[PDB]
Amino acid sequence: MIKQRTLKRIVQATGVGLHTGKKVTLTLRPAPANTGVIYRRTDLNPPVDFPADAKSVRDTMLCTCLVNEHDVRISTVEHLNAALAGLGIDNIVIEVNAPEIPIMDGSAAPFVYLLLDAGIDELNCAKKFVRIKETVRVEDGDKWAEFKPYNGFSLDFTIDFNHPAIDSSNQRYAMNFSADAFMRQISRARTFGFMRDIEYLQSRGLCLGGSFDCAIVVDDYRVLNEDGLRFEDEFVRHKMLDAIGDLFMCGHNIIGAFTAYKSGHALNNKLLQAVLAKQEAWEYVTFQDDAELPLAFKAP
Ligand SMILES: C[C@@H](O)[C@H](NC(=O)c1ccc(C#CC#Cc2ccc(N)cc2)cc1)C(=O)NO
Ligand SMILES: [Zn+2]
Repeated sequence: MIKQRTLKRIVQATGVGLHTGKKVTLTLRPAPANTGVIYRRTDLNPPVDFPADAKSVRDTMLCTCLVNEHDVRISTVEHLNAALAGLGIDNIVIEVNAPEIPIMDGSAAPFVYLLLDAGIDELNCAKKFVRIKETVRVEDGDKWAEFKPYNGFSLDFTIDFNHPAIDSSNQRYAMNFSADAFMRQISRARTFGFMRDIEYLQSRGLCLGGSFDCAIVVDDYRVLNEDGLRFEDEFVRHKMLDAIGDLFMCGHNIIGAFTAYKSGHALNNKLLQAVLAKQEAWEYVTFQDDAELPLAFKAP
């Protein structure tokens, strides 16, 4: 039987929050079967839980956030969420003593190492996958995202960049998901932003944790970071990282074919909710036989 996974041990790390510019302490904790992914703010007292749920997502100006019944938020969850998906973590409690997850280097890679530190513990309970049964498509102008039936997990992402620093040769990325493929091809791709916009935000007391150490920054013409890009197509790779984090907001790995054009957080979430809302368009599947498990979802 393919089993659910959690952490072996409690681990913690520290890093600046993109919004506040303050030091945030991140604590990752093991959790029992079926409890899922729970984000928790411990700056608030009493602390507040935010179960990762498609319906609870909001696409904020910076990154994304989860909200509770009272519109209290926890922000910047998507990069860590992508790492959870990558390593197949099903149940976990994620605590921060702040309103946001630390931005780290702008990618998911630092969370990969943190999760490795915590170890993977298999629980005696079947891991549930969301298998796509019908083609489901959502749109927003010329933008669209869709899921199609497919025995595995593929992502086909096209971005509609018009910036001098992004060549047409790097407008699209497509991959067969797997823990190894996520870790090596995707996890190190950093988020990015436009310097003038960031300047404005900081002039308004926002995005205070922003720095060259946590993002690719371009002006009108070029990448400003001294060392340049980690990949020639780092921008689109990060947008796929973001797609993986968005889709994992349901707390389950998906068996299907993901394809999107000019998609973002809002549209990715719109697709996720559209699929889950349509009873006929999907079903939970488990694998009592480990052999039946598709290639993409094998352990690292
Ligand atoms: C790409 C988007 O989808 C989205 N990214 C963000 O919204 C985002 C917003 C701002 C920054 C930044 C910065 C900075 C700085 C800086 C550099 C140098 C100096 N001297 C001073 C400040 C980075 C990402 C995302 O990835 N969601 O998952
Ligand atoms: Zn991102």
